[PDB]
Amino acid sequence: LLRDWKPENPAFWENKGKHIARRNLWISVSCLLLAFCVWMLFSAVTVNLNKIGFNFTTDQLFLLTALPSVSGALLRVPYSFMVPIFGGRRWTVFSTAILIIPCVWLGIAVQNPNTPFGIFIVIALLCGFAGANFASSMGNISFFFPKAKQGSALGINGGLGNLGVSVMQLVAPLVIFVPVFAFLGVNGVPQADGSVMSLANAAWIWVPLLAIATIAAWSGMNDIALWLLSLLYLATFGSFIGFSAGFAMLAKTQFPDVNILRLAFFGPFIGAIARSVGGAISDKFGGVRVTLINFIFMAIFSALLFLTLPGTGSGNFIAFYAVFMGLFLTAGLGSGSTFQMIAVIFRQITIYRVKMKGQAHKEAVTETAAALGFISAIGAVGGFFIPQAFGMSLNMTGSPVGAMKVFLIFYIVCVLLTWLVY
Repeated sequence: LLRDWKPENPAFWENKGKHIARRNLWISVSCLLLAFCVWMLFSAVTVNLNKIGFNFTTDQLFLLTALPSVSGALLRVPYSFMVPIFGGRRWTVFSTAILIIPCVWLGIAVQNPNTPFGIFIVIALLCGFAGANFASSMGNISFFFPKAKQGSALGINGGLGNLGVSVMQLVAPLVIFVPVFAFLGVNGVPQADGSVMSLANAAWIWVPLLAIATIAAWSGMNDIALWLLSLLYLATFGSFIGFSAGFAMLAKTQFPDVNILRLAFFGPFIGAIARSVGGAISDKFGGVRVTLINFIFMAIFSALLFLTLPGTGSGNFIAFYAVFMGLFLTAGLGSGSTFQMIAVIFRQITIYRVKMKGQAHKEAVTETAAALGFISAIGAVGGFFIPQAFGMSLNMTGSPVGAMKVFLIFYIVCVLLTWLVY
């Protein structure tokens, strides 16, 4: 617990602040990366479910992937209010450790083929908790920095939490296939290639990780003492997770033959780098300028992607996966850009309007870190919208399309709306 935090006296900073902040940064991402790992597990799990006992409709499966964001976006609200009640140390542990329960429970469900969908829904929701682990970690790493590095720092906390989805999607398809846990009696299905798929392994390698990090949060982590702008973030980040979630599912329903999980990780891994340097690009080379050029690419790829499917064009996958990388890159920058915009928009407002109308560089740095609540809570509604779109289309129709089209009109409408405030 800290008492005398003066981030802003260059000396306090140079000879101290820039040692503790840089430490607490390095723990916050851990407790985040991992949290995103957990949040988006029904990415790869939902795919491989049926290659075991399970036979869930491909509408149920999308839903599974789509369900975390429901509990996640609701929770993203209260989670802002948490650090300020319990602080950076204490909270970052609870909200991290609380995460083992669904993880363990899912390795368990998945090991039991006669286990009904309802249970997965409970689990899916319990995974959405890990999604709210960003309203906090965002509104916490702020008070560790000047307003000078409040930008860069929020960005490195930002774009490495989202590195988490990608890091699991590369890892968790792979550990299914090594008997890491069978010393616990974890069961598996012997595969065609003649190697056991043990799917609990995608849900259990997180456990120890989680624990180590929630123990690191228990050490080196310490404490301290216009609803439209959100609609854009939704557009530019809901696409990141929305496509992170209900994508690999989608590359199954379109190219059932490709071994997707071997390649789906790259999408977010692209889009995570893309969220990041997409604030520095936004500063030292534009800002509002970007978001449009950007949106008018999403729009592009959004439309384009109609071409790469089994029927319309030749069913080309190495086209489908080409384009989705576009869709990540883009959906990536903007989330970092319409986040940074939102931030100084909000810095200005409450620095200016509140202190020039009427300590404002106090009721604003600690207020920006708040208004990040509503924005990201809303901004996570995309990855419910998305996979659930896809699922539903494929249900009542038989294809994407009626999903791909609402997304298309989305970008357009957006590419359009930003012009009106240009």
